[PDB]
Amino acid sequence: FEDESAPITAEDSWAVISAFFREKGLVSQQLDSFNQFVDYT
Repeated sequence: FEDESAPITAEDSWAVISAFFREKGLVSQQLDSFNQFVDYT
């Protein structure tokens, strides 16, 4: 039924928001900064 090219609605915004937190987390900035520091600086 899906066209695989139809424009997304406001409901798909939450689907887009998901898999972003699943990848980064709420404390992603601190962990990324510390890892980069330890690895390079």
